[PDB]
Amino acid sequence: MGCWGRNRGRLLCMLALTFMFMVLEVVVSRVTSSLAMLSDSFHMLSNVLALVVALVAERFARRTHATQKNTFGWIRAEVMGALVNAIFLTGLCFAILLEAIERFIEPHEMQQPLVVLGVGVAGLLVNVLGLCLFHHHSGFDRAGQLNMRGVFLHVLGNALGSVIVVVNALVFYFSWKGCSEGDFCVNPCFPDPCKAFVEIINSTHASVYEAGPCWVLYLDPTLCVVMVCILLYTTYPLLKESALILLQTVPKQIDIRNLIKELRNVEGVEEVHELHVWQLAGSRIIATAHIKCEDPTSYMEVAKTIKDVFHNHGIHATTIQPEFA
Amino acid sequence: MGCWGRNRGRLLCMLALTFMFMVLEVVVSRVTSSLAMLSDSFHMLSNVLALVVALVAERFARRTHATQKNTFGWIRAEVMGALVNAIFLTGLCFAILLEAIERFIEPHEMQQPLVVLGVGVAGLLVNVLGLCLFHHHSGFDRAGQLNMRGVFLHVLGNALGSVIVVVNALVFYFSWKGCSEGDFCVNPCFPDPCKAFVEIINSTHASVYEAGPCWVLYLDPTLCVVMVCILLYTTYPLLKESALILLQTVPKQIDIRNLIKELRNVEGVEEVHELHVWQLAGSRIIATAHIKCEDPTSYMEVAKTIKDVFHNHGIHATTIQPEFA
Repeated sequence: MGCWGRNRGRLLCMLALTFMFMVLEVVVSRVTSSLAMLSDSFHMLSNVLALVVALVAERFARRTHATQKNTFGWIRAEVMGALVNAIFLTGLCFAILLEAIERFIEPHEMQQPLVVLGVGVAGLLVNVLGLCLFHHHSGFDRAGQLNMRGVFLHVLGNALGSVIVVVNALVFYFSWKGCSEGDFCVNPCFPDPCKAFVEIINSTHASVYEAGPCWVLYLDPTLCVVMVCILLYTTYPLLKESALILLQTVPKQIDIRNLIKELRNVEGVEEVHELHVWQLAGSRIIATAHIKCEDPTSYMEVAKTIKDVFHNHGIHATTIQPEFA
Repeated sequence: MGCWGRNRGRLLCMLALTFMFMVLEVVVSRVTSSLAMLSDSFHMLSNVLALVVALVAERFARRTHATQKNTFGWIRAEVMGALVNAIFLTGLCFAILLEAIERFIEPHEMQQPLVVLGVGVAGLLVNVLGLCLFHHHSGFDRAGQLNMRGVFLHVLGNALGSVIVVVNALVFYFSWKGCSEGDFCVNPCFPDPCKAFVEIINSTHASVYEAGPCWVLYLDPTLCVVMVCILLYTTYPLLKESALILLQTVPKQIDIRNLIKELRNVEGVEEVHELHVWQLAGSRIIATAHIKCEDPTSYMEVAKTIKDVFHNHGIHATTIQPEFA
């Protein structure tokens, strides 16, 4: 109903900020005519696409009635709306790690500090508005909470790509001697493109710049490996929980060796075969079994006891087949 | 057992070719000392990662016995081994479309034809060895066939990234005048980095090269949009089939309105509620229901008729609950 809301507008104000800050990063990158922020104004186009996947899936997870197309309802839509955002992220912390290994073998000089720093700090205070509207991880059942942990990592992934930038734009502005047009800046780090044009005149004398320090150029790719080893540690408890539900694994709360034992202790029941337990979404566990009873008349209270021994483990969707003989 | 095999070695010879052709694209890109094939020898590192996902999933889909961790077996492992390869591909036909829109706003000249062409044609005859070992789409139930349609598109995705290269390396070698060191090549397409160094002497006379044609530089990014609109048409029938199984949709073969009608026509059965049908993997469909019968003694032949009316739609995993009264 607002920002302080109900999982619908709170994903929707944030698409109304990423879409406007991507405008503010294109307008600045045409007025100053620098074409190196067009490679960072497409950095927040992988954060508009990853807020539509969590917004389409939230529109379908409200149809829990028995459709003719799905007999359970679309309540497992928001379990794999969080499997997609944790595979679209792991295939994005792989394109960072390959782009930040090309900068090792040939470096790249940032040209305009105090304009990059005028957008890095001005973008760090948008992605520390995502990380504060996502309470239960904003320090002031698990069906939709599992979805908005997929778009918590697409905001933690971009409030760490605006601390690499701000710690980079300060090192260049406070320590880099640079190379203006002429007067002995040889760049003995970087391969100089104007190589066959400095041979005309050894100009005046020893006017040594030598581009200042050399270790500075390898600081934007050293930090894009410490950023990658943090997201591939934080996204692994999401890629395990919401992808063992879809494989229909027995939930962690439930042990099989104390259900098949307790079904055989009920009087009248001889044995139990073909027992299945899976988890639909969150705390809705569904269980079925076969039972070979003996008396075809007393199957009115013996079903009440078997319904109870599933009731004392928290599972309610029961179905049993009395194979009479 | 060999290449002509059993889904195990046939995925495994191809990882023993992509790993060796990535060696042949690094050795050439250090002897000629060109650092522009290191950006294409990491093009086949998204085709070693996408042949391990289909090889880990194939090792787990052979455990169809009832584990204590999964009561159904790991037979749905190779249904989402093909959901990952069709989301790792769609998040890779998105990084192409953003890298081939930076080349529109500033072009980029290829430097060495007849070495790129010596690797493009030499890599087109590796990815038309993937597209011929993948019969049922190599023109000379659906459980594992759904997996090796995920790594058919990671080979069709790289036998179309070696026809862009070979149609590009022929246009430069047959039509590009180039710009050698000196003698009036102004590049009136490309922003010339040696701009303040040509002002020394208007050298001899009108010796016009002007870098030859201008439309040639926009031919490697025109074709990486016709390549993207083909993979996002071919991968959509895979991303729909193997992601409506995991949401437990009623299969396309089965209509609900001719099962709940036919259960009520069986004598003795009064009505039917709580009917569920989903698909485990391939042609294994599982169905459960509740039935309010009337006679607690005649539940020995009425179950045989209800087992038949599910048998005449191809589904066999049945479980029914007679709610006697």
